[PDB]
Amino acid sequence: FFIPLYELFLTYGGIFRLTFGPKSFLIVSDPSIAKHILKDNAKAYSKGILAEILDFVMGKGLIPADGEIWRRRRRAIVPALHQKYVAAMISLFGEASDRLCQKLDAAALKGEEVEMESLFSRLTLDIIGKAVFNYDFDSLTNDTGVIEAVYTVLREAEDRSVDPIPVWRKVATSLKLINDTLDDLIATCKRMVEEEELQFHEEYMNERDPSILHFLLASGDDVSSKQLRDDLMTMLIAGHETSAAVLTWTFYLLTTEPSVVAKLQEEVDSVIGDRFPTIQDMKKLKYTTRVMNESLRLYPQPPVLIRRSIDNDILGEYPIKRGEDIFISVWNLHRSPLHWDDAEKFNPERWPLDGPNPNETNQNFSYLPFGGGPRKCIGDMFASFENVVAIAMLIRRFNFQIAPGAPPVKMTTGATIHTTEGLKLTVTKRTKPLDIPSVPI
Ligand code: HEM
Ligand SMILES: CC1=C(/C=C/C(C)=C/C=C/C(C)=C/C=O)C(C)(C)CCC1
Repeated sequence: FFIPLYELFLTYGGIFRLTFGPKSFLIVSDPSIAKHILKDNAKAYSKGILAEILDFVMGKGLIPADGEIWRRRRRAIVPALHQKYVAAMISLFGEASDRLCQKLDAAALKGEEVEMESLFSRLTLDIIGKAVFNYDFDSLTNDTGVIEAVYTVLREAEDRSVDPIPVWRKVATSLKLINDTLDDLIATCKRMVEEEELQFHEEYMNERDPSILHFLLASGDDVSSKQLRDDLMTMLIAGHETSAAVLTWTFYLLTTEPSVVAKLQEEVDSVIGDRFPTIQDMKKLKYTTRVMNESLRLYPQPPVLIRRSIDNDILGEYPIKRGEDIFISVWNLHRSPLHWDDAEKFNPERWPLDGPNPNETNQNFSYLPFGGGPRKCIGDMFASFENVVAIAMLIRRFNFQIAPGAPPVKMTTGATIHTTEGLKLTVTKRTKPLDIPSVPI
């Protein structure tokens, strides 16, 4: 959908009306206009179509919500992602990534090729399930009805994402299994909170169940079980398929630039060796961060942000009324030749390696990996570190190349940019099994 919008943005500019019959979208590719919609005048907008897409699974979760219900739930959930909790989650990122490395090691020894997209999906599902509501999917190793239920739901969400866009049964069961499973976790976590002796503060975290579900229950907001299930469900959907795509496209991009891989291997060998990364390593893995930054620029998740005007406004210098469906093309902002040198080149050092990490503010909204304004992603640090940990640990241990005769790598976008047929790679060990673990300082 958004691929033709790139050339149309080159011809017709930062804001234009895509009409298809009697319906139309406003297509925004101007960083100034994006900043006006996302941050300066955000009160004039709702999530619009986005809610119609995600409502069946996310209910009253943060992403599709607006108004006071959004404001109250945002204020309750954001404290759960404090620095100590993010620091603890980094251990989880290292454990789960290590379980993936073990699979790649097994395949490497047998000369087997690996389809990385499906594995990255299993890895990021295993991470998000433990981090949010203390569930161990173990989708890296096994398949369960719970796991199959999640993917059924994700397939339906992708269908609802493509449905309102012009081109030029088992769901209800999967929802019931996920919701009942959440109920059991909520129940189990309630007993644990009733029995503990911990005092609640701004950095509250039970070291045995550091999940977001546990923080919320120990805070005592006392909302409905549906509202809590939907908040957890929303974060489960948000934190999963986004990073799965980020890792997939990162490693694809690494196949296209062997000089970046040498630079990345050099950093990871020197900074972490065989270690599980820690919070202190997140600042030290500069080039790894830039590689993630540049991957999210080349392949944003999602490529498009969705709003609907609920009041009069001026976009660029065109007046609009309420009721306009707006699609901010993050893809166009990220690749705009106006605002990027060699915009199609994979170049992690396009931001100075020792300068500030890029965000929507210092890039003046030409770069929105996590959005902007009041609706900005609350998991931006969570996911930023999750992906740095995965990249570093994988690159330390293996060399990846496009597999011979692998299917082509094409984009199939619903809510995230998936590939058409996977990312088939040959994986080769960089360290020998009989080598003593290398711990650098
Ligand atoms: C690479 C990974 C991720 C990317 C690229 C990403 C991207 C985004 C973006 C662009 C938005 C803004 C959407 C909009 O303005 O309509 C958003 C919102 C949100 N994200 Fe993330 N996300 C990621 C991971 C996560 C994780 C790990 C969590 C865990 C809690 C999470 C939870 C949320 C929530 C709850 C919102 C809604 C916030 C609100 O509306 O107040 N996301 N995400
Ligand atoms: C907001 C949001 C999400 C959903 C995005 C959707 C639903 C995108 C649909 C885009 C379309 C219609 C693209 C057409 O080309 C995620 C990924 C669940 C989590 C992160 C933020």
